Amino acid sequence: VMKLQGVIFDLDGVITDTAHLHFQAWQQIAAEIGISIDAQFNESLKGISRDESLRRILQHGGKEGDFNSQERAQLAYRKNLLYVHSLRELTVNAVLPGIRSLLADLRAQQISVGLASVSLNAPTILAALELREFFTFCADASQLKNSKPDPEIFLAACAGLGVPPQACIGIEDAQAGIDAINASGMRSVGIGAGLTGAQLLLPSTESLTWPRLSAFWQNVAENLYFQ
Amino acid sequence: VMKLQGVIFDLDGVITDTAHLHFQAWQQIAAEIGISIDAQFNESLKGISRDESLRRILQHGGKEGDFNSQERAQLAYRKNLLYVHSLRELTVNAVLPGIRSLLADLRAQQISVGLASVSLNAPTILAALELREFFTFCADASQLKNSKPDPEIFLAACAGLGVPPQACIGIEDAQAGIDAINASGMRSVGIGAGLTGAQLLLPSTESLTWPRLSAFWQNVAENLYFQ
Ligand SMILES: [Cl-]
Ligand SMILES: [Cl-]
Ligand SMILES: [Cl-]
Ligand SMILES: [Cl-]
Ligand SMILES: [Mg+2]
Ligand SMILES: [Mg+2]
Ligand SMILES: [Mg+2]
Ligand SMILES: [Mg+2]
Ligand SMILES: [Mg+2]
Repeated sequence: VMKLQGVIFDLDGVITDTAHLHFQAWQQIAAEIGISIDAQFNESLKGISRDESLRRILQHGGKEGDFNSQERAQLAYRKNLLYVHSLRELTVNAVLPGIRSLLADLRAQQISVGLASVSLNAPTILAALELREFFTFCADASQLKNSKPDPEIFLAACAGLGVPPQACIGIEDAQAGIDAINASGMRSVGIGAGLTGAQLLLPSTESLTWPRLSAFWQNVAENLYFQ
Repeated sequence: VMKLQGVIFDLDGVITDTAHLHFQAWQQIAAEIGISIDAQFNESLKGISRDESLRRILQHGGKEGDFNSQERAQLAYRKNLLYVHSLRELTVNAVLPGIRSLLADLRAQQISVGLASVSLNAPTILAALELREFFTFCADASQLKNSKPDPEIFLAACAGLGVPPQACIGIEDAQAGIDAINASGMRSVGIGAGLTGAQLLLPSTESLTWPRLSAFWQNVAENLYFQ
């Protein structure tokens, strides 16, 4: 059996959820220019670029004509600033169920732990969650050329851990993330119903335990022709 | 470097294209009940169940009321019969470019070749294309419980070849197929722009050569920690 050398984690939707904080920042910037948006409006911002998100908010309040590209840039700066402050305010209680105990178990088993997050705010987030001590290496999102589903960020995490991708498990909650893990050569674990292409599919982070990951590893890593 | 033990092929969209033949069979059965459909109508049959495909044809001609479920079953039987006859009429020229030369090369290299097709007509098809002699094992689609993206059909092909999935390359043209290959533990090769999650993505079957597959294998199978 090939030895498991690393377990590499996506951040959003696996370690913690940042979606509500993104919306709350947009809602605050909107309110500061006299526009009311709600969680129902936030569906219109789901999977949308930063510039188009702001434009949709402006359209919603009939205010596209009141801001040029430079002034919109200033609104976007403030929105991001408020968002990052909210990340620094996260507590240990924002970690998803099962995650802290799994990280503790991996470290007790001397398994190296990687982070493959595309967020430039990842270190700020892990610090707030009080989880930095569990990670061996975190990929640098500021150096990323292609986001998921390109395997780059996962390949970067593996290289940082100093091991080949096939000696690692990757954990994701999104299809583009599963696709990126698969394309990199890593063994894929998905969190959430509906994901396809995962070698191990779990319904939530609570199902994510060391004994389960270890059993999964022993199953997929075995090769009669290496006995 | 782990030894490459098998290359496993999807049938439709990789070895040959059956889409036009499916449409031509539907068009003939439609004509036999006085209904004219064209290739433009065939978009409405794309990714549709057999029963709903027939119902849409009947609706198109205003004839839903003229056939009960048993009579529709008789129309479906004839459509399938015409379709299967057309498969038996396929010639060597229906094989996609690059495929026959690749199969010849794999066999010269003593690499076992598998088929992972969900079609019950696969053996009829390979016989017509004069390709049976290149295949070591073909998975039995009549025993299949879950179709792609479930990895079952690829796992069945690997088991039939007597080797673990990770010692095999799988080749697919569809996203559900790539997902199935990935979930099985096999190394994935995709044919067609737009596919995600493939370890090697090629634009067409013409790009699919032994030297390329071999270079791909040597790259992904290497592990410093096995030297
Ligand atoms: Cl992330
Ligand atoms: Cl998703
Ligand atoms: Cl097929
Ligand atoms: Cl597809
Ligand atoms: Mg995520
Ligand atoms: Mg704090
Ligand atoms: Mg296909
Ligand atoms: Mg013939
Ligand atoms: Mg894989």
